[PDB]
Amino acid sequence: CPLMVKVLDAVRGSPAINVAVHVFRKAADDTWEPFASGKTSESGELHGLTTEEEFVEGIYKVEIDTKSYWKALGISPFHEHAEVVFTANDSGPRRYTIAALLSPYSYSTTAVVT
Amino acid sequence: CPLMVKVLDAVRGSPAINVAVHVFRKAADDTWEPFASGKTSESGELHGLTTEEEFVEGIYKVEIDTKSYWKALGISPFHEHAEVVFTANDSGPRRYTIAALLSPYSYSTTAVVT
Amino acid sequence: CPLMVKVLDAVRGSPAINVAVHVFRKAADDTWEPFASGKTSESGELHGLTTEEEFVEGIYKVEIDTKSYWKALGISPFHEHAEVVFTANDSGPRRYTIAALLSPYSYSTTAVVT
Amino acid sequence: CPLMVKVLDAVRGSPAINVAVHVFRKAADDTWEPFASGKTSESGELHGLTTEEEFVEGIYKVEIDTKSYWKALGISPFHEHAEVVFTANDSGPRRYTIAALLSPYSYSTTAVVT
Ligand SMILES: O=C(O)c1ccccc1Nc1cccc(C(F)(F)F)c1
Ligand SMILES: O=C(O)c1ccccc1Nc1cccc(C(F)(F)F)c1
Repeated sequence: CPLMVKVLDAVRGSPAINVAVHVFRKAADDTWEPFASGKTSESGELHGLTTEEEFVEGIYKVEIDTKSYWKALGISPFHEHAEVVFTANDSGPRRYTIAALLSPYSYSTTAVVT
Repeated sequence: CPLMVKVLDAVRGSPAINVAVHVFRKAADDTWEPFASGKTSESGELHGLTTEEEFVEGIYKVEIDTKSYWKALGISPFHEHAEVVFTANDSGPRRYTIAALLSPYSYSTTAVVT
Repeated sequence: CPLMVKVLDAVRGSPAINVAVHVFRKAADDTWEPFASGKTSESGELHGLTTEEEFVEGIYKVEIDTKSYWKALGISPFHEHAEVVFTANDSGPRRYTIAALLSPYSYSTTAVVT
Repeated sequence: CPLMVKVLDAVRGSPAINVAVHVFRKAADDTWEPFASGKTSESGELHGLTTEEEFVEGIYKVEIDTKSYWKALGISPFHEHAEVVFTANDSGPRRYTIAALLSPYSYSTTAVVT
């Protein structure tokens, strides 16, 4: 899997478990087409969203449903969700780890590309 | 002004000057309508995007053109841009400061609501 | 004032008010000598820690009492406190803003130097 | 190993490899006694610093030599190093992952405790 998402909880000091993640790919008409989706595991990870065959060059949007996550904790979050938009494989296939660190009013995101 | 954006550069240790910021508001048909735009000042700040009369409850998207910013520095960035999506004034008018700290492969964003 | 500290709360989406901040300077014998201290205001800011006459080149440590801050909110924090260690004015006097964004198990810190 | 350190590079979008890490434990006389040290691997990770037998309750300081790391990249960093100070095993043995995300003028740190 060339696309992995990892999500952490900065309030509890633990992985953000069962966070919904939706991935979209920009279509020719500049629309976001659904690409893959999943929920993070107990380790706050989501693997197996794609295959390198299917993961072609393009602009992808990784949307993390942070709102639902905090609501389930009884916390009222600021953001509707966290989005990470990036061009991928523009120079051939690469492995992308998109990480997010969550707090009710803040998130940090980083990408490790190899 | 009930909405202010501040953008900092984590690589140079300075405000991110002249970063284009586009603000949209979700329309009834679930589309993003253009709302306000501008460029950050020499202090990395963007004020006067709205008025509290015009700033009604709704879901707003603040889009920060980070890609152009790094390209201008000769650095190749990961993200197409940074987006902050949030519901505003759902409980009456508030002052929102949306801050972003930028790095080529990472960004952190926080909201200070008062 | 050539040294300012700003502290924000990522859980409440507000400035971190009344956070104790202690600044030290490395002495010849490699010990931390007390330099300045204070508490953040209602805006999460702490100014007037020094004067540019007194603020000479050296290694300074800004210590932020985050533990007390979270305890006062009834939250159990991970860190004893946050420390920022940096060499200052090594190239003549500059204005330093040290900012920190706090969460129970995490903190981000940036410097804006001008 | 109950203590793991992971360090990432926000400028290159990769793990921060070969970063020196020194861990200290607060002694009875309130002095920092050397506890363990190592360098991060190609994956930006440092494991095997201790054993759960040796990792007793106490206040520990994890110091990350960020300055040397950036200097080797020809970048001049703001911080001397990044320090993470925390009380550990105060409620019995736990596994601690201390993560840091680095930029020349900024770092973020989080702890995942299990
Ligand atoms: O901790 C992981 O295992 C991790 C994995 C991939 C990328 C980043 C990772 N950690 C981390 C540590 C601090 C801050 C952030 C960020 F906010 F950028 F997502 C991520
Ligand atoms: O530094 C400011 O003046 C600031 C203003 C409003 C909100 C946050 C601010 N500072 C700050 C300091 C560290 C990290 C971040 C964040 F990444 F969240 F944007 C923001």
